[PDB]
Amino acid sequence: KVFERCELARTLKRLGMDGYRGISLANWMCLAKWESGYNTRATNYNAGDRSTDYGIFQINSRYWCNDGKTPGAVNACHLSCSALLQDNIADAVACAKRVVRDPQGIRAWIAWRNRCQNRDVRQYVQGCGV
Repeated sequence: KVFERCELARTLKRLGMDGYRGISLANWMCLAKWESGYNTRATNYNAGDRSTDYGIFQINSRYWCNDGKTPGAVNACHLSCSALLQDNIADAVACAKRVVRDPQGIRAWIAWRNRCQNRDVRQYVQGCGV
């Protein structure tokens, strides 16, 4: 499923993301935007370390979800990576929350640093009623 901007904003808000561990909705929207273009089926294989990024938040197989094919990987969100490829984002949201509970917080995603950190991310939630 490829979400439309405001549709995703409300979907994330209903799921408890607005201010989760101090992270605004606009930040989560900027993250999903640059990670997958709001596409729940987005995937990216990393040939160098044999891991894969799954879903709308592009969560990595090495530490967060299990796909059975990543060397010495763990499954911190205790989910099948397949759960991160559903149209329904509840599981991906729970896993995204699991990721930010770590010390780095939203900074866990280097793309957030590159395109969202210290940026005007207002435009992502404007007019979405959130």
